[PDB]
Amino acid sequence: YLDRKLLTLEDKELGSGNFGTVKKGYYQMKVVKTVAVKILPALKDELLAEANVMQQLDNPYIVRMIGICEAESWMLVMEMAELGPLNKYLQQNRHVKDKNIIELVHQVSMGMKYLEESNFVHRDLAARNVLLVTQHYAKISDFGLSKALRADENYYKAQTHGKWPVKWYAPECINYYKFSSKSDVWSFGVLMWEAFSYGQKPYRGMKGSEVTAMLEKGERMGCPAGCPREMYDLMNLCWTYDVENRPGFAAVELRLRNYYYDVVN
Repeated sequence: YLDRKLLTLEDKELGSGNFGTVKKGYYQMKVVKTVAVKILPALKDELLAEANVMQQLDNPYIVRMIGICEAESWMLVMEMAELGPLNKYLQQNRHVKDKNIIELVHQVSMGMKYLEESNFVHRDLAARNVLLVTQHYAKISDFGLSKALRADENYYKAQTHGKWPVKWYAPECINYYKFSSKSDVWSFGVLMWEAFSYGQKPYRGMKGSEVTAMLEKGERMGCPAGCPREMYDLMNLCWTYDVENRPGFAAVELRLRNYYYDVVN
């Protein structure tokens, strides 16, 4: 738990949604640290579960949680990623080099490799949820739909089909409500497309049911302009319909590791 007196909140609103709003601030530590504060019974239980997941995670490519504070509203204090979301940054900076995209995409795969090792499912892996510390440093955020996998289960089964980002979801998520690390691999493939399309929305002008109908026909999104063939090959590899033949984050990270080092050297 954190002290409200040490936490200094600013009027500058970073984000806004159904939960409430995300505002910029700075918490007084043992040197002051710039923070992004998520400001809010259903929403309160969600924020507490989101905090418990973030507390269990320790990786340089995962957004770090400072702690929780209860005052004017329930607050989730997390580290500030100055450059903001990946999709919005690329939308405002179309001149970003292809090598720089591979670098940031590989950083997400390293962070996702950790989540696979820690046996955690993200369930909301999109370009909007990838935050930039700098132009060459990316971190994974929004653990609101994230779940800690059971010791005996390799997947998370959801009872109800609530507010879900359909366009980033694997076929087993839509059809059987099953969420594994390989389901996040499919989401990573969509994330890759968004990154190489410079923050463009996937399956534009299409409805959730139309996306499902497209994927059943074996149809996948086209290669973005300027995106290398090897990176688009990995996208389709992530977009394998059957969960069994779809690669894990260890294989996806390695393919990205070897290709990024091939571009630089």
